[PDB]
Amino acid sequence: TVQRGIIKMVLSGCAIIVRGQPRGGPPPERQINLSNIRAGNLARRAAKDTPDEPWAFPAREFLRKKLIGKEVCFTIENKTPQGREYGMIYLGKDTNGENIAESLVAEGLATRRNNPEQNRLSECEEQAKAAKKGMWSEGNGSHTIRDLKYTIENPRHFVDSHHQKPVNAIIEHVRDGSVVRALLLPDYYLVTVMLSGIKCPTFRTPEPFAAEAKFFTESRLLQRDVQIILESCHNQNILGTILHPNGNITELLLKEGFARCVDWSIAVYTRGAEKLRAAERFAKERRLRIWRD
Ligand SMILES: COc1ccc(Cl)cc1S(=O)(=O)Nc1cccn2nc(C)nc12
Repeated sequence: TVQRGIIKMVLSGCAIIVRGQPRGGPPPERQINLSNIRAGNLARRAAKDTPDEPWAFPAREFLRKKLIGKEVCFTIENKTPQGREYGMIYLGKDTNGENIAESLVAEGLATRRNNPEQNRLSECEEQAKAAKKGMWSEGNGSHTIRDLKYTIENPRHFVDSHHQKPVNAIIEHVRDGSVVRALLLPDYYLVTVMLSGIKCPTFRTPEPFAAEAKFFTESRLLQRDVQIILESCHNQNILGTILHPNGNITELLLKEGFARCVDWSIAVYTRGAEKLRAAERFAKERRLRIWRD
């Protein structure tokens, strides 16, 4: 039964989260775990820190550059008693386009856990192995394990150190419409980035337009490559501004009635405090969302 969606995100082990379109509330999300294949677990924390396995980040990044935002179709081969769905995703509008699992195994960024589907995966794995790609390269793959830091040591120094020069980063999670979790590169600091000069509504049951603000920002920036101006800090959080070619998310959120200009932190906004007050004034005059009567 061929189903359809957009890629919301790609996870640890290249299980992919697929979403639909919303119809009164945020979109329905499904987490598909790729059938017949195995990729590494990414780094994670619990009792202790545990690092990236070999080749897990490069696998995640491969499907991320390739898939995020695109329209896929999928098919659910099984549903386990643990509450998980296994299946195959095809990057296109049909079950004969580009099987994403075949891309992984040909790059050597995954492996197999007879029939046409299983034959195609073999043909990919033999090629990858016979061209020394990914995990079939000479070595242990230690150069693919990120030196992942969960906290910045001296934050004021760290921000002062970059002199407001944008830092390439990946936006890994959206807590609410105005605070994100940003993977900074090339040092692999995973940290909390609050948008300088604004505040969206927030999750506790949630304030009006929190879920809407979260979605607005999340569908535009989750698992996208961005640059961040690190402007100041609040505790172990980075006050900053996000750059992307399509626009300024801070300037939009206010302009679209999803945010209010907060007085303290707007002093550190480098891109120009007049524009944030202007876009709020745009929303307020138009009676948009948080400004309705
Ligand atoms: C992946 O895309 C994005 C990344 C970052 C930002 Cl800040 C915006 C976008 S966007 O092009 O998707 N949206 C929009 C762009 C411009 C104006 N509007 N107005 C509405 C209502 N949306 C947009």
